[PDB]
Amino acid sequence: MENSARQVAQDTRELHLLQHIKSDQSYIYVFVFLYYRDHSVRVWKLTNPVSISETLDYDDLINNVNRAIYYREGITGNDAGDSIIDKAYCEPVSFMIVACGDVDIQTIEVNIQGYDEIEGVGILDSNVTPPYAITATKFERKTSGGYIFYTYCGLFGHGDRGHPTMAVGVEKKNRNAFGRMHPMYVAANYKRRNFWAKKDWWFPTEGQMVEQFIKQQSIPYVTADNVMIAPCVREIRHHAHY
Amino acid sequence: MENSARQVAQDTRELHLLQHIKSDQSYIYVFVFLYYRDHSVRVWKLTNPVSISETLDYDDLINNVNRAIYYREGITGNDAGDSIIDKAYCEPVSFMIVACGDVDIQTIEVNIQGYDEIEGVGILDSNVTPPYAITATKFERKTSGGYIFYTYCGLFGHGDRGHPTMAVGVEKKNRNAFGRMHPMYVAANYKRRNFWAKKDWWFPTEGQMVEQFIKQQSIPYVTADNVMIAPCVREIRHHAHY
Amino acid sequence: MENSARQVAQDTRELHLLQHIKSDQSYIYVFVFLYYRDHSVRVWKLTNPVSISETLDYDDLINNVNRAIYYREGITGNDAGDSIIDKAYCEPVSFMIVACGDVDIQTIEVNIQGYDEIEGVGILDSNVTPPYAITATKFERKTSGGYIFYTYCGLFGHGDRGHPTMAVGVEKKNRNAFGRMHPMYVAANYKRRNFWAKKDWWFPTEGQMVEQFIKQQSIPYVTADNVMIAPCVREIRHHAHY
Ligand SMILES: Nc1nc2c(ncn2[C@@H]2O[C@H](COP(=O)(O)OP(=O)(O)OP(=O)(O)O)[C@@H](O)[C@H]2O)c(=O)[nH]1
Ligand SMILES: Nc1nc2c(ncn2[C@@H]2O[C@H](COP(=O)(O)OP(=O)(O)OP(=O)(O)O)[C@@H](O)[C@H]2O)c(=O)[nH]1
Ligand SMILES: Nc1nc2c(ncn2[C@@H]2O[C@H](COP(=O)(O)OP(=O)(O)OP(=O)(O)O)[C@@H](O)[C@H]2O)c(=O)[nH]1
Ligand SMILES: [Mg+2]
Ligand SMILES: [Mg+2]
Ligand SMILES: [Mg+2]
Repeated sequence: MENSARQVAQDTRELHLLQHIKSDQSYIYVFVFLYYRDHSVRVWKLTNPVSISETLDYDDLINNVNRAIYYREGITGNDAGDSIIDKAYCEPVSFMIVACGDVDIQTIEVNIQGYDEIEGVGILDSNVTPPYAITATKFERKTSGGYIFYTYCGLFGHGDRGHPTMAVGVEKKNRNAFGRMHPMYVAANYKRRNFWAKKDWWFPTEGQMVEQFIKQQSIPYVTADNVMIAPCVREIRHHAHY
Repeated sequence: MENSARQVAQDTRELHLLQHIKSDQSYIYVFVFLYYRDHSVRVWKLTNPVSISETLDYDDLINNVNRAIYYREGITGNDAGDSIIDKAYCEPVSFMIVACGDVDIQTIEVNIQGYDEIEGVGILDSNVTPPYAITATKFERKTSGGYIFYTYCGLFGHGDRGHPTMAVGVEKKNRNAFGRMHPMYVAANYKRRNFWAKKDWWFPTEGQMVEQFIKQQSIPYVTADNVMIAPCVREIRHHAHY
Repeated sequence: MENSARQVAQDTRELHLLQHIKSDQSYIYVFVFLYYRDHSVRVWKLTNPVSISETLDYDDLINNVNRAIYYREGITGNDAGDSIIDKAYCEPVSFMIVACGDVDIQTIEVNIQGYDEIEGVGILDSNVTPPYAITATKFERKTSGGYIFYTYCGLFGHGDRGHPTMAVGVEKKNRNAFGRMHPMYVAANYKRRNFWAKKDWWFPTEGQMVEQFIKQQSIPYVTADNVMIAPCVREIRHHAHY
């Protein structure tokens, strides 16, 4: 039965799943999970065939389901507000970044700023890559069978980054030399620079999100109690691997 | 009178119009027309000098003139809704894609998904190019004098794609070898990657749209009864063409 | 005291500030200031490490603090409106473009259109670069110590461009030959194509904006009475300069 052609059809499916990751036919993904004091979750899908590059502005990071200038002016300039509310309830408590598919985690950047998006003391001194944006080594490398994904979690806090904005970018891993934006390829990937624009959802709790979305879309994930929710494809190979 | 310099000035204008298509000085366009049960039309202009790449999210495809989480959760995960409305009235009935200007129709992709934008059974198995996205050969090639344009129509239906999202991309035709993203050109076109961002309008009926917009902007179009509405520039040439 | 190591630390800071402009580690910026009849200002930050490319649509250019189809249809097609309001109060009176950081002003384009974004008489005749979009030579070159920035101001008026849309793009100055989108570099900058998406603020008056934002973020600026508000870093060099 182990060598029945039907089983080998199953084998083909699972070899396909693992090889699809490295293939040019798959997407790379960054999912940004935002956790609010009300226990709800706002989720952003960032995705592209080869290169993810997105800004999540303040209005993208606050809770838009359990929900202005008087407050906004106070997070625009120092002491410039006219609001009796010091900190908006709907600003996120924590985040998790999940990088999955064929991401080269070494190319990831997660650059979290305050409301004005301006790093440092003034615009002409801003650095394109502040040290805290070089987050690659701080991701945790998770494995589920032959699948590999990466997580990075943290708190936004009660300071400037409690009114957050985020720039996120990552490249598809290239294990060989022909660049996915080499001149013979660039136009085909440039045509897909917006496949797909950032996409969001909201869920009342993490547990309900896991049942209705994480599991249904087979998105790799780690819960608050540190449980891996991810598909698992066991490795198939006819010969030893180094 | 046929060889009066004034007539030759007219000739210059019309030769200009036909040659402008192939020139680097023109835009390529994809117009997405969305037809609602109320007979109104929402229209998206997608445009770029060399490379169109856009996502039309669910909120871009529904009728925003004749117009949430309780319903949205039901199209996010299976059986996860809390809405007495099964299908929103404002979801589009049908679409037409019009590709015009110097498009290379062979490079077009029209990738229509459900609300979650995720092709296939799970994110790690999604294909960047599902077979139904390779729509080039299904477009109808329309001619109006020397002008050429392409149309593709269809129904969204009452299933997952009745809650649609769309990725659309196409390149400008290059009849020669110097790529419009060759290293000596790439930076100049990269600087125009967002000339222009997707732009929308709404019209109460197709007939009123044709008078007030299709004709006024000289946009090639085909009505519901299959009538071509397009400018016509008759071909001018001093010698036979193969 | 002039050669105390503490002073030389100050010298290092200021040499850093001037050299940071030309370094790959800085951003380029275009700020678009929009001035309304109510004396308020809406401000857009456009920014990127190497290449700015943005559309400011009509809803981005009108006053969204001191604030539809019946009017919108009238600026979509000629005489197609159903509004008793001829011109919306919230459309901007004037603009100023501030290009700063290491911009190559020779690559700037400021293309202002009417509501439909369509240059010329019809879409197939639109030019990607209308003459008025080649604004480089019309900018005023401002200096503040070793800093250089560029301003361009004007009125929107009471015609088509009184219902404005804008495409803006500019490249980082490259004083040498290795292109920032050369094949060996392109993927790293493509990954940052959306660092950062366009970002806006609003201020009740120019004077309050200058105190709470222009000065706080050290953004180069020129007020309505023609006063330069900009940081100043005096040039430091140990030898004569040509
Ligand atoms: N990384 C970093 N964060 C800073 C800095 N200065 C202030 N912060 C803010 O510090 C916050 C988190 O720091 P914590 O020390 O845990 O304080 P908190 O829980 O936010 O509450 P506060 O004491 O009010 O800051 C974030 O919201 C940041 O915006 C800084 O220099 N570097
Ligand atoms: N192309 C494609 N469409 C599918 C598939 N499964 C379901 N659909 C949906 O089928 C719908 C159109 O199919 P039809 O057979 O004409 O049915 P309908 O008019 O939408 O009404 P239903 O019978 O409820 O599906 C679209 O909304 C699709 O989302 C599939 O496997 N392939
Ligand atoms: N550059 C340019 N602007 C034009 C043209 N035709 C109309 N305009 C409009 O003219 C307006 C500014 O021109 P002005 O002569 O100062 O007139 P105005 O103050 O806007 O008031 P009007 O007399 O109603 O136009 C802008 O809003 C433009 O949209 C044109 O051919 N070229
Ligand atoms: Mg803090
Ligand atoms: Mg169906
Ligand atoms: Mg005018």
